[PDB]
Amino acid sequence: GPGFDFAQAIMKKNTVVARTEKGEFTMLGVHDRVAVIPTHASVGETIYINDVETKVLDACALRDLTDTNLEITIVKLDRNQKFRDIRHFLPRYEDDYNDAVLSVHTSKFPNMYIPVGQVTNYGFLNLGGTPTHRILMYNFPTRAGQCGGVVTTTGKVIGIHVGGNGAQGFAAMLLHSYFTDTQKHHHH
Amino acid sequence: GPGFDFAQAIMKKNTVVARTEKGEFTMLGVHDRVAVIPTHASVGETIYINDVETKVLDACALRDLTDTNLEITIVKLDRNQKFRDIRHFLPRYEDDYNDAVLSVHTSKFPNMYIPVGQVTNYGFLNLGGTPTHRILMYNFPTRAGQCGGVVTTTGKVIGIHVGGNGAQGFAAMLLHSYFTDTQKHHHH
Ligand SMILES: *[C@@H](CC(=O)OCC)[C@H](C[C@@H]1CCNC1=O)NC(=O)[C@H](Cc1ccccc1)NC(=O)OCc1ccccc1
Ligand SMILES: *[C@@H](CC(=O)OCC)[C@H](C[C@@H]1CCNC1=O)NC(=O)[C@H](Cc1ccccc1)NC(=O)OCc1ccccc1
Repeated sequence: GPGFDFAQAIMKKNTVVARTEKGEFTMLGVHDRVAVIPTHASVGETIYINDVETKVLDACALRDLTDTNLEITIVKLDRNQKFRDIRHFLPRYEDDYNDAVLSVHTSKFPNMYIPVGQVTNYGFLNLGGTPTHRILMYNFPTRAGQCGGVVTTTGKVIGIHVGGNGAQGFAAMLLHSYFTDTQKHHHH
Repeated sequence: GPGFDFAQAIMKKNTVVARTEKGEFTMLGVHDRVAVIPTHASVGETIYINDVETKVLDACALRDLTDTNLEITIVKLDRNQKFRDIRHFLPRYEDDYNDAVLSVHTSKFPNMYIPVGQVTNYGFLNLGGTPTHRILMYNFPTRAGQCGGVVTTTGKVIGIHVGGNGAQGFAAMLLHSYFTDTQKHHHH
């Protein structure tokens, strides 16, 4: 059955409530002070984390080599506590999955779990008017208030919720290589 | 940890979406064509069950011997399918419980699970102006849309959600003897 225990352990140690000009989002912390949030949350230079105003030291809105929105923004936060490192739970590659759970952590829903069933590598999505790539789809009627929600199976954190049409929900993929230590250049 | 599997098996086989003049409620089916719903759903002589209009053959608004609201209404429904008999999962007596789950099945939330933690035998509640008895309390900020939601621990179905003040949630108890086959008299 659905990996509720795994979902709950991720929610407990690795989510915070984030709030921007656009409202509240579930926020998954990945390692150190690095977390993710859907790009359309429109992150600025400060953000509320569990109602504490917090400096955004870095924010990268991911796009692929076709210059198309992936709907993931990676943020680095000025806070004291480090997130438990969960990069080993991120999938290496695109894939399809069985029996996933969607978990939400907002002020309205501090702890909620939704089995969304089978998750398919969907690809292209016109996301409320923005072309977007690398989308996962599940047949569940997801709602406003669930963006940022964490999509897991047992042992894998696979995406964060970003959209729905009333019948399906859509998550942006998380891939291991989004977060590898690496060597870089000028990005803003 | 929380008995998510048990909660899910109850939701799968024993809940329907019920809709009255007051809106949608999670509805737990108990045995045969007998189900429960919070009294303030204000059940009439027909009700929608999964959007199918359905005759209410009987509705009993439970009150205790002090003539006080228990907030449970037991209904008998004119439908073809029998509910799986779950009376053996109902507690015999009032009690306190650990690590409970609150499960909701409405159109907006067809399948949602919320760990509400410790559940205490609370007693008297002024429920939005109606004196009410035999209430369970959990420290979780429950919301509109969750009434009727099923409160379980592993192996026990213990109540249905009926109220909250923004910080706590309140469920009406379910006791085994509410549903025993019995011999009766004139009740309307
Ligand atoms: C999540 C964000 C939100 O509600 O707004 C501020 C918190 C929301 C979830 C979505 C709404 C209906 N059902 C759902 O599962 N996502 C969106 O509204 C999304 C735009 C957005 C905004 C902020 C952050 C991330 C994304 N737009 C959307 O879902 O449009 C509907 C759609 C989707 C796919 C195909 C066609 C139409
Ligand atoms: C559930 C019913 C509802 O939303 O209305 C139509 C579907 C709702 C849940 C409650 C609302 C805020 N947080 C919650 O967990 N219950 C009530 O609103 C309840 C009256 C009612 C109506 C229909 C069916 C059952 C019960 N009233 C209520 O909760 O009042 C607030 C309160 C509670 C306890 C002490 C003080 C004040």
